Amino acid sequence: KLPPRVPNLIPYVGSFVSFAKNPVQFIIDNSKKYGDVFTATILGKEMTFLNHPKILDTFFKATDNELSLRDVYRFMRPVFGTGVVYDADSTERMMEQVKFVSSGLTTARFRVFVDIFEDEIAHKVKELGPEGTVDVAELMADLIIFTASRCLLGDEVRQYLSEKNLGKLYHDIDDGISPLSFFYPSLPAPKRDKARKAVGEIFQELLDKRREEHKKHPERLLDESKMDVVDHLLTQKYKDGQELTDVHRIGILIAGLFAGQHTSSITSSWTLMNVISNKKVLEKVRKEQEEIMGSDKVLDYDKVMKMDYLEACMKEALRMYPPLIMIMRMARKPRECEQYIIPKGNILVVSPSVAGRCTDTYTNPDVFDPERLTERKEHEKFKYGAVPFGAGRHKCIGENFALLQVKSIISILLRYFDMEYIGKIPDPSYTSLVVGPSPPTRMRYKLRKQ
Ligand SMILES: CC[C@@H]([C@H](C)O)n1ncn(-c2ccc(N3CCN(c4ccc(OC[C@@H]5CO[C@@](Cn6cncn6)(c6ccc(F)cc6F)C5)cc4)CC3)cc2)c1=O
Ligand code: HEM
Ligand SMILES: [Ca+2]
Ligand SMILES: [Ca+2]
Repeated sequence: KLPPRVPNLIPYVGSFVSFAKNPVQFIIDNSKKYGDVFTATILGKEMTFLNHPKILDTFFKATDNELSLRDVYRFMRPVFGTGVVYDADSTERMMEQVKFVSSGLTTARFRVFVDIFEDEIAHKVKELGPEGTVDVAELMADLIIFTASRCLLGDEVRQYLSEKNLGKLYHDIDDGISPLSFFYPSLPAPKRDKARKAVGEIFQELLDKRREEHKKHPERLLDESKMDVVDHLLTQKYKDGQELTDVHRIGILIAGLFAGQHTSSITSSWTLMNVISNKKVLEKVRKEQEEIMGSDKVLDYDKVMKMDYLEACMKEALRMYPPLIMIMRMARKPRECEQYIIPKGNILVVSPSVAGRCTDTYTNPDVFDPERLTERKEHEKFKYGAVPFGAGRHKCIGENFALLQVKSIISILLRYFDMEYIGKIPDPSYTSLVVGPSPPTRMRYKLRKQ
């Protein structure tokens, strides 16, 4: 029959209050009370939490006409744009648009991306000086504004960042997104909308300029190392032959940038903080760096590909502090889950955060221990033991780019600086759509070469 329910505090509002304090502890506590599968009413939505790795196969492999992503993420429409990704006309159109972004994330582009990271960090160290203190979360966000933008859109974007305040516009859009919008997609957000329109105008101009650059220098279209997402959007069509609109191209780029920034800056923050705060982990990370770097003075792709221990450190931060804490779908048909049937219209929920603290999978889950993955392989105990990037048909298409960006940034920063974190590693703050550490996140730095 139906899964057990979390008793409602009030009708309609349901369990919103305990939920919004800490959605992760809400799921944990209620798992303990009600088991692997339970339902809560939350601001009018029937939400059915799936809380053990064991049962997740049917969730991750269902077709979009059974478990719809578009029904639950459509709320992002005022950020991304009408007709884009989860507001696309169909599952099919969404998948095609996602492929246009994946199409600028090639090996050839990754070799160039390393150079971009080196270049932006070198600019940034001029601000930072020989020593100081800096907020970790801000530093990473600031770096990734410039790196993600240039990686996805090309170098032509940088003059807008440097001269037309584009980075402030991003913040205006992105602080304009409340997680509450998931329940109330029509919440007014006029500052967000003003900024989104401004970025729209700038990106329209970037498209217009690229078009005539394609005329002046069509060889660009033949060089895989110089082809970016803007180039692919300007020269591709849907499979059925329908051309894209410039409004669709703008929205895809904004969606791509949004994806390319927040989850990465947050992950590089939690990763760096935990690395520099743990003497044994820092030793190993630096020993690995010194071996891979050898006599060379700058990074390249092949070097990053060898940073296995640093990668493990990132995965361990992803276990502990996954930035997307809830993966959702709407049930378009009733769904069997173990002994239960989950009603049509219910929203099924999987939490990477809950999974990462599951003590059936992880021993001492509150401890940052990259060796739990590299030596003890604790993630491998279940097919869905670790799902920070999703799984199945909708698994993150950005995973390798995020790995590259975060490993590269943390590698280059280490090369430049000794760094120590000030204070206790914070708790996550659940006030934002993409979850990051509670501010402030400060560290001291000092340059390693006079
Ligand atoms: C602050 C007021 C406060 C008051 C005081 O209570 N409050 N306090 C607490 N709560 C509260 C807390 C939690 C919630 N829930 C938490 C879960 N939320 C949620 C839903 C969907 C999300 O999906 C984002 C999609 C998936 O993938 C992305 C991202 N991405 C993928 N890779 C890289 N980036 C993506 C994909 C493709 C693209 F191309 C682009 C993209 F971006 C976008 C993320 C999060 C909603 C419900 C609700 C309310 C409050 O309301
Ligand atoms: C550490 C960084 C990141 C994490 C933790 C992350 C996590 C996720 C997760 C969980 C999903 C699955 C959402 C769902 O099934 O409901 C996802 C989907 C996606 N991510 Fe990421 N992501 C990261 C970086 C990126 C980057 C860099 C990009 C692009 C440049 C990107 C683009 C996407 C896209 C386009 C999807 C949609 C796939 C689909 O619906 O078919 N992500 N990511
Ligand atoms: Ca409650
Ligand atoms: Ca779960």
